[PDB]
Amino acid sequence: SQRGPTRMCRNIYDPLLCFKLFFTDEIISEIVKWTNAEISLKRRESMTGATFRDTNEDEIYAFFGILVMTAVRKDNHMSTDDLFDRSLSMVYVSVMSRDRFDFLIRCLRMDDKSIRPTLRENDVFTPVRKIWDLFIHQCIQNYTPGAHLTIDEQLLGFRGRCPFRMYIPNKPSKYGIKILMMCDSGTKYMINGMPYLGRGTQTNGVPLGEYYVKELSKPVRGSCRNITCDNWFTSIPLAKNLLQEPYKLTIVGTVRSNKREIPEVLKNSRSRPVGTSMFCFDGPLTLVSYKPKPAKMVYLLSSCDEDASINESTGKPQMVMYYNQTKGGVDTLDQMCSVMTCSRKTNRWPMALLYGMINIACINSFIIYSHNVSSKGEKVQSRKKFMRNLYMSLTSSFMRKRLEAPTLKRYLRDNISNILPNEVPGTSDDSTEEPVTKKRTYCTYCPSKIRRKANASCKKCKKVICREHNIDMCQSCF
Amino acid sequence: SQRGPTRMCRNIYDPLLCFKLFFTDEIISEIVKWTNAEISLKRRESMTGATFRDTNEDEIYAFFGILVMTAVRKDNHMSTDDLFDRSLSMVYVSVMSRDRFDFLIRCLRMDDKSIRPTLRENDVFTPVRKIWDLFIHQCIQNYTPGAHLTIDEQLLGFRGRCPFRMYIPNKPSKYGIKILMMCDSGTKYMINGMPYLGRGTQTNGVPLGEYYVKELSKPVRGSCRNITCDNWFTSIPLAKNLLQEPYKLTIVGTVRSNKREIPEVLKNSRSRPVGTSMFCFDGPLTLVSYKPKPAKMVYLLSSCDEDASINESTGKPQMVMYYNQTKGGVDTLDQMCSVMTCSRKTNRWPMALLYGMINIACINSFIIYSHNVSSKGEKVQSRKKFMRNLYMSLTSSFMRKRLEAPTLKRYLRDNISNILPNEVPGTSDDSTEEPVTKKRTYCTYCPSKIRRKANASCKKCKKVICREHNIDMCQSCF
DNA sequence: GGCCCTAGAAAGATAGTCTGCGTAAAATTGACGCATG
DNA sequence: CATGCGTCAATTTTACGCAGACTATCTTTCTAGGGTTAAGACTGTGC
DNA sequence: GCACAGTC
DNA sequence: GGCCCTAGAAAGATAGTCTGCGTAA
DNA sequence: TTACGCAGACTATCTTTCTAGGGTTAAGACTGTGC
DNA sequence: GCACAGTC
Ligand SMILES: [Ca+2]
Ligand SMILES: [Ca+2]
Ligand SMILES: [Ca+2]
Ligand SMILES: [Ca+2]
Ligand SMILES: [Zn+2]
Ligand SMILES: [Zn+2]
Ligand SMILES: [Zn+2]
Ligand SMILES: [Zn+2]
Repeated sequence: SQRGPTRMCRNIYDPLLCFKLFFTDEIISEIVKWTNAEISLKRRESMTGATFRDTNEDEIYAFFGILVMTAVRKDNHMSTDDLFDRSLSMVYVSVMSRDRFDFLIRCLRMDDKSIRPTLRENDVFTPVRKIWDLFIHQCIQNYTPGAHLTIDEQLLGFRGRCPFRMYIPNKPSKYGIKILMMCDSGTKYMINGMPYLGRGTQTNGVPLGEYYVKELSKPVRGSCRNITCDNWFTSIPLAKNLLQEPYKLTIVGTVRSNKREIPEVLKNSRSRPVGTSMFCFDGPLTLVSYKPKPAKMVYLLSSCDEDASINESTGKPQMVMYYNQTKGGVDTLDQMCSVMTCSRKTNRWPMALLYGMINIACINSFIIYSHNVSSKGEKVQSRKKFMRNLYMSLTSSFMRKRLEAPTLKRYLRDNISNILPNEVPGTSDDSTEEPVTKKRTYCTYCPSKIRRKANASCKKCKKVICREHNIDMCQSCF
Repeated sequence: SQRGPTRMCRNIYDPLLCFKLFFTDEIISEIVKWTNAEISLKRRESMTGATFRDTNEDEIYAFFGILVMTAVRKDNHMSTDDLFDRSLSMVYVSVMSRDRFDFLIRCLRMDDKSIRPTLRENDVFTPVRKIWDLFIHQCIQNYTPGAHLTIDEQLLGFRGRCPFRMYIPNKPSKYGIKILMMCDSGTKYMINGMPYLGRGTQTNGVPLGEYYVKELSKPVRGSCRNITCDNWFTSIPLAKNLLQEPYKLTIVGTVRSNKREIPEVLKNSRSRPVGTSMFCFDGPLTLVSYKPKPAKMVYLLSSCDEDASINESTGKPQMVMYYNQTKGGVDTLDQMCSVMTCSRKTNRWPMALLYGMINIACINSFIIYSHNVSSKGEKVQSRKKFMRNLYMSLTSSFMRKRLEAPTLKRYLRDNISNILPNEVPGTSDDSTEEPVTKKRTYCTYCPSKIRRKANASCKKCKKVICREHNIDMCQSCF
């Protein structure tokens, strides 16, 4: 059935359309509506001004563009009051002011507060639920997974208050929001996923290991693909349940040594030499264990990947070798995210989810992009370049309108005019001059607060001056 | 004797000098001459050019300036081939090119290769050692310690080859060079420290826990201070043997539950109600244990002469309260370092040590600086501004000389000219005479038929002129 | 609502700076005729 | 042609009122992040 | 029949 | 060198561009 | 009063190693209790 | 008188 982006999004060769595939217009439109609803409350009558207006689609895309660049650079835990510090960079200030950015980041909302009282008792995830579901839906519809899938967990660090955040001791960040997800091995496309949501998890009888494998697998349950799992999800009853009609999937993964189903023959005695392995069968399933170290034993379960052999080049059972090759399907995605991620400090947990969705979209967008382009036969650029182009495609239309203000400073105006593509169908000069070519109004060496107009410029440095200081040439020129 | 900078570094209000106190000429001179020795071995006749040149002190300081800014901007990754990408920023570009930076950093050496081969069987740390000892020496000499000191260890991440590389679980970074360290409490000034250097460390009878506390505390050995330390070091024989003619220091810290030092009355945790505590006296010193949780007990040792009882505001024994306040003296230093660290990927372990020394010099310089400024009675700026000022003080002389080349591009010339604080005219205080009095009264460039009043005096020749002929400057002046 | 601890960033507000435009007083400054040589 | 005096309404240069948009910097609240006596949630076995 | 200690 | 895996930066080298001074048309 | 060589510094981009970083069967090195 | 398994 092949692997790759589906027919619907196949002939796309640029980073913005590949991004819109995951976000869509419905998500951006919902963000704009609810954000405005919130902004309208946080506007006491002292706040009338440019920085405290409302939002639209162009601004939200530009905002995302800033988050995309934030991920490219490592400035994601850097103060916003430094990011927008001119002289270090004109990259962020050219899109919007630091105050507009701060106001908006505090006001983005993904839901309708008026209906919370009928949702919150049943769904602790309410404030991000509509967006999450639309997002995951897009992910599934844009791509056809290959032969092997990997299921594992991802933690979005977040130490603020959150009803379902949980501690995990062995992670880089230990106290955030747990998300379970499925990715295809070898490509790292995120296919599916869902929040853990604490102690809700209303499974019925089914333990969580099995429950989540069966739910995450839903899109692909009608055909045969493999599943690589952790020991949190791998078990004997799951290996057998997945082979019943409603699922055609099979499973490979390690198991815990304390499970009841493992025979004593595969347990670690001290008479068993180091480096040996043994196989036994539980019917259709093959259970294998081996001891790489004098006091350590590892167990693996493999269902449809049947038969048994040892790879003489390493001495390892072939089943573990297979496992080692597919087990990285989900953590590789996380590794790509930690290298290029935009996740900022915040005291509102639904933002943790929004930042996570932006990072996932950037990876999935890249995968589709890369695939479509290499299929066409053109060279594919790295993620770093994809992201730089994504930045411009998301912010250019906003910067273009920002320029309409007759009073948009000068240095902002000059930088925007030389950042934009200038993809104008037929633009040309009339007399070698730029289409704006305006002189500054005020005197270079005078305080701006006095608004003293400059009627002349310095021949030797082309600066605007007032007669009180100079007329033909400036005092700084000589 | 109080706490604070010593007599020699008592009145420094300039950040650059505060930095130089921990490097001095001996470290810079050794680095630059050994680096030149290395550069000459990396040349090929085909490489003759401006990039592959010998270093000098100004470049080395500028180079450290880049590393200081690197820490401010968190550019500890970020390929240098991106950091020096004009249009994102000119902050590094204006100091040196990316290829000069890559060549220079690659060639830095802190030692003499012709001597090393006869030193290496005795000291595995040879390639760093000379600089290291100079560095620590200055760290000890400046800044008198306070009444509370803390001893713990820090790990310099490094996964490359290193003979004494250590793996430590439960860390931010699993592998690296372990540094034993002593820091002042309250003010996190790094006083002393030393590499672990492998299992070959030779001690005589004394365990390492005990050994390191005695060596780290040497410079304060004859004064009474209260050392707070981890359970890797805390023990009865350490506590008993630090209150003798030599060594007059006390120890406070947690202990392991398996030491046969702890009586069975404390080593219980079964009949004891949760939240209660018990303690006893062994002699000069005391041991307390308490049971914060129904399945967990903690033991603490104090060799201070005290019975501090229980703090009623929490119910915790006062020894615990004390411990919690001073235990953070070393890890807080590591936290400050990781928030603004200058470190880069490298395959040469001595660089890991150099990067470590840069971060410590930056924090210790800040502490001396902060102290002197608040003592004077002036406001102290945060570390972020301190680092920005340090950057300019280290890179300015270099940039000033870089401008000497007639061919130093145009954008480099302009970005450098507008960042240098002293790029000013030799401006006078006043001007004795310009209009003079009434020399002509008519324009000397005007016909007798016009009799135009001369409304101006030539700026550079004081001639009687009409603005039409001589705008401000005369035609004979320019 | 959520283990001890810290440094420093977001949360949230207030006072100030950099750009454009328009009009009216102020600011000249460029001819205007009366002499000398 | 080179100078000289005292006159004016053209010219130009301020002064500042009509704002709009963006920015530096302050205090207070509270996450990000090191650290271990310290944090969840799960499965499967002893009393 | 409970609540008890071992791993993500 | 010294667990499994990957993605992407640093090693390390090559070919090319932006800048002024001396040549005159 | 505008073009061309010549030499000096800086710049983009390529391919081959091999560390930063994510895991979990996996990584040290010290201290005190098993035969 | 030797070899093993618990915490940074
Ligand atoms: Ca702000
Ligand atoms: Ca896992
Ligand atoms: Ca390079
Ligand atoms: Ca410690
Ligand atoms: Zn002026
Ligand atoms: Zn000028
Ligand atoms: Zn004239
Ligand atoms: Zn003149």
